[PDB]
Amino acid sequence: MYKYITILGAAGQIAQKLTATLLTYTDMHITLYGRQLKTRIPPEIIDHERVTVIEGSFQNPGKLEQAVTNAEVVFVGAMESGSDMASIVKALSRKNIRRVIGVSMAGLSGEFPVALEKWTFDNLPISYVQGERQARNVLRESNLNYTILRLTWLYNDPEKTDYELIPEGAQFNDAQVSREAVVKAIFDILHAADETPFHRTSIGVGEPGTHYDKPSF
Ligand SMILES: [Cl-]
Ligand SMILES: [Cl-]
Repeated sequence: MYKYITILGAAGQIAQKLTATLLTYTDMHITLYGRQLKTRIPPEIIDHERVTVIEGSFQNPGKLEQAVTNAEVVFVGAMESGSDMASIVKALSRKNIRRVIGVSMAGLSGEFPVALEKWTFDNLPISYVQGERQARNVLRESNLNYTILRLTWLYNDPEKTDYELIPEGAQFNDAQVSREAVVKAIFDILHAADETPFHRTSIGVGEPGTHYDKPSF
């Protein structure tokens, strides 16, 4: 049971959907951190008593530390940069924050089958992939109680909420997953009475039955 969550990268699509879900279905107090949030996130999200908005970048240690002070859990919406992750890990360290859920990309560990892997890496900038590797590495090298969610290709569909969790090392065959399904998985992890399965683990999140060579239309 967590009451106070800080969402880093709060303007991202999954982060905004998570925020709405937490406001609608929990009594959690939410702190949103990111650039220009009061302008980038809509009113139905930030105009709630249980929402606190703090504007700043990951290169703003003062504001970042403010945002995570007394957080019981921290959600990192984007693990795109080694430097940014190091700043995040340092801020958490200084504020004695232990629990972190972060979103990364599936495929970095060679877990996709051949066709899906080739399509994936021909459709992402190299710099994006490299930054994701570095961010992952920084978090894994920390002493945080982290859960990394390795997401396959994202799309939006309110009717598609099914997910499965793919353990580290297992072949990851799902070519897509909806952002709504990922949000349900995050919600479910936040509500896990026994956190053991998520303690310093890296878990794939995919839509069951999407064993394709590339994501669908
Ligand atoms: Cl953001
Ligand atoms: Cl997203």
